[PDB]
Amino acid sequence: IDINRIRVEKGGDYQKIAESEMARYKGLETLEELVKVDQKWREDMFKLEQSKKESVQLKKNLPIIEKQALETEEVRDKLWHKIGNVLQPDVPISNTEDDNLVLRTWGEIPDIKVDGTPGKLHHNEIMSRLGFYDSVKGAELAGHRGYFLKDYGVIMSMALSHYAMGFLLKKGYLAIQPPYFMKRDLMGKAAELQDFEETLYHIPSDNSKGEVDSNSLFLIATSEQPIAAMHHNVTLEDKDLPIKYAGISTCFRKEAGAHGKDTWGIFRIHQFEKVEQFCVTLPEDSQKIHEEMISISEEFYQSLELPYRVISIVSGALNDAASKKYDLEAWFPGYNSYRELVSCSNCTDYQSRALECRLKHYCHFLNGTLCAIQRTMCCIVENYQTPDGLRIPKVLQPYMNGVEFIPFK
Ligand SMILES: Nc1ncnc2c1ncn2[C@@H]1O[C@H](COS(=O)(=O)NC(=O)[C@@H](N)CO)[C@@H](O)[C@H]1O
Ligand SMILES: [Mg+2]
Repeated sequence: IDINRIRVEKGGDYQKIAESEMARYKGLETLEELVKVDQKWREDMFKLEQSKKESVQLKKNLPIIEKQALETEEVRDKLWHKIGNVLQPDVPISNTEDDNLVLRTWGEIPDIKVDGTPGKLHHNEIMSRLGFYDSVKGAELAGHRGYFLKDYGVIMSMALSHYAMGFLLKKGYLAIQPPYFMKRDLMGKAAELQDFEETLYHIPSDNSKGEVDSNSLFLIATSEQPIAAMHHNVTLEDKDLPIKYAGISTCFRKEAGAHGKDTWGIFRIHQFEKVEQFCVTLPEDSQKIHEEMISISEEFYQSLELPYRVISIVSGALNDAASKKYDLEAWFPGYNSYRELVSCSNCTDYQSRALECRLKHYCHFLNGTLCAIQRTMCCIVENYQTPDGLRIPKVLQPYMNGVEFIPFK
């Protein structure tokens, strides 16, 4: 009796998905269909268990049950990807970003009142007056948002990368530079569906008529994607992990949904560098490591003396993989606001189950920005500006051969 009535256990999982999907403001539409296909998959699986282990020529009904079950097994698995990860209980339940929960704030806001004068400028106005970047000729060669890095733009970019990578290595992180493009089947298991339409550049195979074949390549939007897919069909023991990765790479993003938004300077671009945190933990250690990864990012920007605030993103705005995401918004005197510099998410076993990173039980994947070089430079520039030039943060001065100040060209 209770054996068949164990459907309470299966119905209890559908309840947790329903509560999370409602908090994501997804309307529980894809969920109601997944419940029906799951039963029909259980109906087809029970028929496929017709072992026939003992003059019946039923050997023709066996291929009919196998292929028909796979036709519904792929339809059922295609829906389990559209369902978002179950949110954690302390996630703000709201559909607008104006309800993002501010957790803590560090640093006093500077006295710069951006008005277009040399004493208070926007990041693009300072960097263009310092010969940092070239967007006129960069857009001529690569289209909108294209740019060159020049002079101390390259020097500060290299200095900030060394200080960022060294920051994680001193905390026991493992340095890693991944491939900058991935194949279709691997990228599909690491990136959301919206990433393909909005973000990922597509390099199709020759003579494929531009279609997405199995040999299609996609440039990485972050080192999170190749480092996550790096654990494909990998089993790890409790003695092997936790693993902390210090990823560094260039990032390619189409920004197709950010049309017209932030097009001056190098705040939002198609190509940028980023030093990344990626951690593989036990399910028990996931929440403890998530708070560690965000405090490491807090510590990094405290040493840059950039005021910031750490907020928790609302439920209706999260990606499908995040069970909870923390954002570090640093102070930009130009925009007179806090602007996003670091995202730190606890994805639990969303991608690891897709990638079959077994421990059925799976590992928990977490990712977090440490420093997006190009955008952090925009924040450094707006805070360390003077009417006579740019000041260099003390932590970066050793990496720049000792320079303390840069005058306007
Ligand atoms: N188009 C862009 N141009 C410049 N910097 C960007 C761009 N897109 C994102 N960034 C920077 O990169 C950070 C991380 O981007 S994210 O997609 O939000 N998060 C990730 O990629 C995670 N893997 C954590 O790093 C952002 O907070 C921002 O500082
Ligand atoms: Mg983000």
